Amino acid sequence: TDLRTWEPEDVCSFLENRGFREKKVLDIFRDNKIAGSFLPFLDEDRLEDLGVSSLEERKKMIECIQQLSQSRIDLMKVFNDPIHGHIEFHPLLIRIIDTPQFQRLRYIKQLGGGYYVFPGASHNRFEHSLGVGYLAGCLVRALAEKQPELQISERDILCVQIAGLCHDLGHGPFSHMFDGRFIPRARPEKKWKHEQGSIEMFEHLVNSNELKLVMKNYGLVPEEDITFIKEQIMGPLWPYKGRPATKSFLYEIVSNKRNGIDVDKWDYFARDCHHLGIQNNFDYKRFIKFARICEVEYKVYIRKVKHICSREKEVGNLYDMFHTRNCLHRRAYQHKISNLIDIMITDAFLKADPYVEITGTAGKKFRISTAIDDMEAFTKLTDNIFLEVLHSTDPQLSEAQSILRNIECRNLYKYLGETQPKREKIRKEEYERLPQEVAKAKPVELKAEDFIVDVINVDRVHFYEQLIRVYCKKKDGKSLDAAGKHFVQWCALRDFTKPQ
Ligand SMILES: [Mg+2]
Repeated sequence: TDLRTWEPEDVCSFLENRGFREKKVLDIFRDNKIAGSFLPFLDEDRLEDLGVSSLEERKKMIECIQQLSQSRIDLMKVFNDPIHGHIEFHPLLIRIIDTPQFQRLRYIKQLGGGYYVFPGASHNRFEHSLGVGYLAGCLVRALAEKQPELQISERDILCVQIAGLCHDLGHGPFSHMFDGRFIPRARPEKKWKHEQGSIEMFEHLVNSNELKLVMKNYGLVPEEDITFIKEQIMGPLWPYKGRPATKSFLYEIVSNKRNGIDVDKWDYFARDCHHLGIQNNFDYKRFIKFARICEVEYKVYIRKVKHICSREKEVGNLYDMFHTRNCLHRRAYQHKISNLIDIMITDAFLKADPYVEITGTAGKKFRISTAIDDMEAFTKLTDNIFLEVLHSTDPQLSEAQSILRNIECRNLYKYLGETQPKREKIRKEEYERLPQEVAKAKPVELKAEDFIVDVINVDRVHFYEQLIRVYCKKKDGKSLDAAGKHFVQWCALRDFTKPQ
C-alpha cells in the first residue's frame, strides 16, 4: 500500500512491527495525528522535538522510514501552468490549497469588470495565487543556494511560498472593485484592504481545517511562522516579529510596496499580459538569476540592512518591467469602460446590499457589505453573487437586478470624457461634492445623482498625476448634450483640461 492511505494507527502498527514497541512513542504518533504521508518528511530534529529523546532511536526510526518504497519527492505535486510551465509543490502547500477558504478564489475574476471588456480575461485569482506561490518559492530558492551564508531554511522557504499562495486570499467579488469601490462606499467607517481579509482568512483557513497541527507535522512552528506568513502579506528598531532583522530581505519577496518589484506583480503582469493579448518585455527568470542579497547602510546612528539587489547592468530588465507595467495600466487597468462596469456593479451591490442575506458562523445573517467581518460568511461571497441577485425572485432587488441586466445587455452609463487638473489635485474629502458641482455648473435640470465622477491616481531598488472621468446615467440624447456641456463648463470653471 501507500503511506498516503495510512492512518496514524497504521503508522503506529508499522512502528511497532519494526521494533518501536514503547507506548509513549506510539502515543506521540497517535497524539500528533501523524498519518503516513508525513513519514518521509520527518527529521532527527523533528523526532527529537515531537518527543523521542533517544539519540540512536531517531536515526533508526528515520532508517525504517527510508527503507519504505515512497520517499519525499514521491509525494510532491506537479501543476501545469501556461505562464510557468511545470510547477512542483510541497504537500503542505497543496493541503492549504485544498480548502474551501482557498478554492473560493476560483470564483473571483482577476480583472473583475475587465472580463466584460476583454473577453480573454477570464482568469481568476486562484491560478494567479498558485503562480505567485511558485515564483516566491523560486526566488527564495535561488537566493538560498547562491548565498548559503544567508541561513535560509526549508521552513523559511515554505513560509514564503505560503505567503505567496495566500496574498490574495481576501479578495471579494470582482477583485479590486470590491475593496476599492464598494466597501469604501458602503463602509466608509471601516478602513479595509484585501490584505486584511487575506490574513484574517488565512487564520480562518488554518483553523477550520486544523492545519496548525499539519504544519507542525511537516516541520513548521505555527506560532512563529504564521506570524511570519501574515506579516509578509500585510506589512508591519526592528518592527516585524515573524523573523529577525538579519533575514529582512524575506519581506521583500511576496509584497514589496516600497519599490513595487515583487513576485505578485511578476505573475499578474505576465498572466494579465497573457490573457489580454499583450506581449511582455520582462523576463523575470533573468531577474531571479541575477538576484542577490547584500548589505545597505543608511544613516538616520547608522542603520544596516539586507535588501534584495540586482547587478547594476540588469537595469534594462527593470525598464522592460515598468514599460509593461505602464502598458497594462494604460490599456487595461484604468480602462474607461472596465471601470464603468466596476462602477455599475458597485452601484448594483449598493442597491442589493440591504436585502441580500449571507449566513456566517452560527448562521448569523450578514449583508454583502458586512460579510468581510465574518470569514465563514466571506468564504461564501464570490462573483456568483452577481447572478444570485440577477436571478432572485425577491422584488426588493428589482432595482439591483435592472442594473445588472443593463450590464449584461450593454446598456451602460454614457462616458462624457476624461479631464486632467492643471495644478494642484483633488482632496480625498472633496470627492463626494464632485457630482453636485458638475450638475449645478450650467453652460433641463440634471440632478447630482445623474453623474458619476471617477478620480484615478496614476502613480527604490538597490544594486551590486490625476485622471478624472465623468459618466452620466441618463441615456437620452438631450440629457446627454446637457450633461456634456455641463461637464465642459465644470472643467473650464475649475481650470481643468478641455475634455478628451
Ligand atoms: Mg496578487
